[PDB]
Amino acid sequence: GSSGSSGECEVYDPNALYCICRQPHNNRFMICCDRCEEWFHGDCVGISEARGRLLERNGEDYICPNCTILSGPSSG
Ligand SMILES: [Zn+2]
Ligand SMILES: [Zn+2]
Repeated sequence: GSSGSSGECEVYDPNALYCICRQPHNNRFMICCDRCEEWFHGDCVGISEARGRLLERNGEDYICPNCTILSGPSSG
């Protein structure tokens, strides 16, 4: 049977999971990874509010842990 529900969008929706902790975007600090290109919470991924803030202004490429944890740096 025809299935599809494309209506209003919000964070409240519990079905919306981003961070690895399976939690909605809350006040918690969030950053945009480059490896997995996913949304996570600083505290969760360790990255502190400040640690990330700089990565922006400075111009550094943040790399969540869950990513590196898998494999080391480039070049195997
Ligand atoms: Zn989280
Ligand atoms: Zn990542």
